[PDB]
Amino acid sequence: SGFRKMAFPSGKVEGCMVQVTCGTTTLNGLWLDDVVYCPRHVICTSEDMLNPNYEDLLIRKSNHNFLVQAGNVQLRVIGHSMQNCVLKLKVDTANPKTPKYKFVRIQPGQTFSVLACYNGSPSGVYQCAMRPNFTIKGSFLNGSCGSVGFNIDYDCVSFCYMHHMELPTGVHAGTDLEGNFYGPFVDRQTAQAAGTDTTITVNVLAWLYAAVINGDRWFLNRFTTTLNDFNLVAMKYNYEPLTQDHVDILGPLSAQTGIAVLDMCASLKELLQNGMNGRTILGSALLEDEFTPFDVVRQCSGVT
Amino acid sequence: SGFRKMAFPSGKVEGCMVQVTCGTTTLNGLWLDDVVYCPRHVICTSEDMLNPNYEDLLIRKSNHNFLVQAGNVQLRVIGHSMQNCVLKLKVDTANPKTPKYKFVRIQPGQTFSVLACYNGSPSGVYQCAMRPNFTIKGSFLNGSCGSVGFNIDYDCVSFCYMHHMELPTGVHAGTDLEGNFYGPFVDRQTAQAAGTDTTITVNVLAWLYAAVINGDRWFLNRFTTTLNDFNLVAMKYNYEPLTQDHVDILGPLSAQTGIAVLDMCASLKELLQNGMNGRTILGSALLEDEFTPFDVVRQCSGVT
Ligand SMILES: O=C(Nc1ccccc1NS(=O)(=O)c1ccc(F)cc1)[C@@H](O)c1cccnc1
Ligand SMILES: O=C(Nc1ccccc1NS(=O)(=O)c1ccc(F)cc1)[C@@H](O)c1cccnc1
Ligand SMILES: [Cl-]
Ligand SMILES: [Cl-]
Repeated sequence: SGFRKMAFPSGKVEGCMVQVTCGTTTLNGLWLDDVVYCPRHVICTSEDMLNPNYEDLLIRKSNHNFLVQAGNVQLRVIGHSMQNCVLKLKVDTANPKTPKYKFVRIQPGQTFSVLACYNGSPSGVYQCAMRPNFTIKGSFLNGSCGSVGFNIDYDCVSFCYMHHMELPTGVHAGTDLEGNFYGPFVDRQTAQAAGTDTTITVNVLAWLYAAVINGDRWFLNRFTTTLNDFNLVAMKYNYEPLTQDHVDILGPLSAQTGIAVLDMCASLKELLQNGMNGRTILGSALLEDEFTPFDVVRQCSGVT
Repeated sequence: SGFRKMAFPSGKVEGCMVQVTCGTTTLNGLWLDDVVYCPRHVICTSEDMLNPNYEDLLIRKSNHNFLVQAGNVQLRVIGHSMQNCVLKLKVDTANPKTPKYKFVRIQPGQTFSVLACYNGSPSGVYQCAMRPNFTIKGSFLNGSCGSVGFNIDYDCVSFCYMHHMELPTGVHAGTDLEGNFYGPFVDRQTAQAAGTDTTITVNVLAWLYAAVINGDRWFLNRFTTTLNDFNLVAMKYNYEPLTQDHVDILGPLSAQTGIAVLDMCASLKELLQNGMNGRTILGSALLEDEFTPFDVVRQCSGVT
């Protein structure tokens, strides 16, 4: 028993973290095979960030201007290119620590682990969710750009996120490993604001299932509801609309607990309408939405 | 910016996780040099756990009865011994992945990362605090015993905890790496209950400092207080008594924010006496105490 915001073991990703320097800008890069992936704003100074024309800026740069360092050893850059908002530095040595990997573009509501890095060195690992507004609520400082988000399927690392920027509002924006930003964000020093941060309803429900599995069932009531009625309540509280796909995905949790999804929805509806009244669920005084139904099942079954 | 319950990168500890089987009991072991450390209840069946005489139980066991497996390779056990509540299995091969390590017995209130494991395979990593009642609020299932807690100082892993048991109340008990349990817990299937779970006041204060650093200062008031007056309030709310040592340890945080410790204490006093009134601090609706002043400083400065 017990329920924690649990990140994947980060060792396979630590083996890929390198330091990339271009001019006076130092950030993190991901070394997989003979390619180092990093944010393209490595070629900019804080002056260039106001309005950067990256194609023109990249042209004033050559292979020898990109300093890649894996630990204390210097990598030889034999090629460079811009794929959307990431630079791909071809090095002459394949990473001996490259794990089985994939680049996947995750959907909003899905979760992933972040290995926060500075100067190509890992400092910490935490669990995150891609918000419905395509931002993440991470912990990133200056020098953290190039820190990656990932998932692990037994021995295959699915790289899903690369850190690029913090918005003036304190939330984080970044790209997938092909350089495409999640959301409408651009890698420019300009006024950019995130949309409404809605709550991932299916995840809150999965976490109510985890709470019940873990002995916390004070919030369970004698009522039920319908998808349309529950969604009328969800809409008002800025919660994501719950679909039949979400009900289906909650099936394994519903089966293990013996609680129908619409019954759990009625409990959620009363928690929204009445609050927690000073009580906690899984040691939390608010409704947690950064655990997918897959995360709950994995944690409550010991998936290694 | 951003503030997360951030665990240490777990790679150095993944390289040490092995599977230990004795009879039909399978748990995790820590392989450092030519020694595998694991909980001694590996020699018990669920029948023995009612009242185990471990010396007598260990005597009916020989080196060949301890099956150690590092990944898919079998380790040869050439010696075995009982140190308090841990078995130390001498193997014929030193772990090539042994990092610089120490065994440290942490103090209540201090934090550490746990690499939860099943069958010698890591499944997740999360941050924890040793509660003032010597329990931990972890996420551990059957098969997780032998999962370790650690801290990292640049390249040295300080192993501080080994998981042994879950109490009937859902919290977790375990030992340091010398086999000594934290608290009054014994490795026996008997009625054991934890004491009062008090709140780590210095950690709540460090987290209020992190909140302020990260732009959240709604809770900051025009009042101050004294150590004795603040402690009168802390006592009633089952908060740990705040000492001058705690004030000193909060010095670096107090200096960076320009907020005196006793001023932060007065804000804490009003948060205890009045509640959060539906507001959040660092996305949390309760006072977080699982971040030491060192954790806040490290996270807010990027210690790798
Ligand atoms: O976004 C950051 N800073 C920042 C905050 C707010 C406005 C502007 C900047 N920096 S900037 O204009 O140079 C820039 C813009 C877009 C981009 F993709 C990278 C850099 C960046 O230094 C950072 C720090 C902390 C955690 N993550 C990222
Ligand atoms: O403590 C556990 N189970 C349990 C729960 C409650 C009462 C008894 C037992 N198990 S027992 O009597 O066999 C035992 C007792 C002491 C001990 F150190 C190891 C095993 C153990 O299987 C476990 C599971 C889940 C997460 N951590 C540990
Ligand atoms: Cl820059
Ligand atoms: Cl057992």
